[PDB]
Amino acid sequence: MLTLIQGKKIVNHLRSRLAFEYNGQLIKILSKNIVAVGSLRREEKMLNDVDLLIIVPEKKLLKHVLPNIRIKGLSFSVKVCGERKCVLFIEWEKKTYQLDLFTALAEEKPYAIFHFTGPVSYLIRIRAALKKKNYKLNQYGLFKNQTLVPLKITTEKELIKELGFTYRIPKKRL
Repeated sequence: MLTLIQGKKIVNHLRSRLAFEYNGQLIKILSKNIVAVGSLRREEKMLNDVDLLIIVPEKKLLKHVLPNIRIKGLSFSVKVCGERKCVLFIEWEKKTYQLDLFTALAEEKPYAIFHFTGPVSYLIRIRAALKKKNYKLNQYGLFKNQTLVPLKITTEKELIKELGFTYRIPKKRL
């Protein structure tokens, strides 16, 4: 549908035009909390849809960016995807595409980026892998016998060593 260039051009502008409506007020967001997922992180050439990751550093703003969040006067449709995911239908050049954005906590930063950069297949392969050790890896942390355990990392390469795994690339899969 869209090429690597397209998705890059839009997101580049879109991450500088993004904002959210808090308490009725308008609050712009900075690209610092906006990462382009999909062909951009998978190093592909032509995607089918564009994914986007937005991290929030507050235990408030994390859920207050959820009510109203969007661009300034554009053609989009805000719908709910799954349980916690969100999807928007934007229109460009008289065409309509699907935008899937994901908002998470700063503490989940390494967990989320890794999750969205690697192949789902590998992720489960890792899920069970951890269960075998009596561990459940979720986006909110690590569950040990129903006991949630927090993380002590914030880097993509720190998370892998903290987990005891090697960094993988979607390009090769698993």
